[PDB]
Amino acid sequence: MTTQAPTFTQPLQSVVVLEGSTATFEAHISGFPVPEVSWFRDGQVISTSTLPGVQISFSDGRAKLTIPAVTKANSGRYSLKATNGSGQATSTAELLVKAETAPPNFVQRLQSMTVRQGSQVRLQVRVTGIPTPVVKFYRDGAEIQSSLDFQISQEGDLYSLLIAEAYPEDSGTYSVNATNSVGRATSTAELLVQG
Repeated sequence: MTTQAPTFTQPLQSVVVLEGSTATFEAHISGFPVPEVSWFRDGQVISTSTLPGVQISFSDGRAKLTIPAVTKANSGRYSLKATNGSGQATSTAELLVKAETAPPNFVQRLQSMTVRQGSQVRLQVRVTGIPTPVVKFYRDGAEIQSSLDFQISQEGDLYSLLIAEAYPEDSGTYSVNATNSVGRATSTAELLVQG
């Protein structure tokens, strides 16, 4: 129960949290008298006003800072100052907020099919990915340009290559390629038109 400068028995930890999830900075501080605790983020003092919804507690030498819904703006370098009459102790980490992403995933893949001549062929895929993938069609390896009766259309995550009337020359290997900043996915199918 004698005077002792503040010290960090448990310092802060640099954390990578996904946006939308909760984040928590905690630290165990010892020093008599019980030090005063202040939180900081990039030079600005942290309170309920600076960062809304934040929760700060100090119980039994355990200081904790909790952000319920972390956003991209909540990132930066966080510091923790402990102060009494005998000295000052400061621990610092930083919060890294990565936006939620997802590699391209073919919910519905291309299906190889054999049809008669003059029939209507519909090649269809449902692609998911964050950020929204760049979906490109390919015929025998070459990129397909949206022709008139060889049309490529999109509705949300659904992509369709509609052939009005299929002919034997339309036979080949059709493939769709979806790429974004986190991955690449491909689907491939063979089409055969008989006459």
